[PDB]
Amino acid sequence: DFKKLYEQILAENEKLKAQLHDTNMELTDLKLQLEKATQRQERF
Amino acid sequence: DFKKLYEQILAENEKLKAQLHDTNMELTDLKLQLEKATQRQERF
Repeated sequence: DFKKLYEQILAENEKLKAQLHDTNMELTDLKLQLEKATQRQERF
Repeated sequence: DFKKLYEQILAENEKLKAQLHDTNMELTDLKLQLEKATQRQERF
C-alpha cells in the first residue's frame, strides 16, 4: 500500500532528472550561441 | 518507517521542482537576450 508511493514519486523524480537535463541542454545551446553572437562574459 | 519513505523521494522531488523552475526562467532569459544580440547576462 506504500510500495506504490515509492513508485509514484520515484517515477516523477526520474522524469524530473530527465526534464531538467533537457532544459539544461537548451540552456547549453543558448550559452554556446551567446559566445558566438558576442564575446560573452568570461567567468570560465 | 514509511513516513520517511515519502519524505526522502519527495524532498528530492521538491529540490528538482525548484532548480528546474530556475533553469526554465534563466533559459527564457538566455533565449530572449541571445537573439536580441546580447553581450552579458546575470542568470542567478
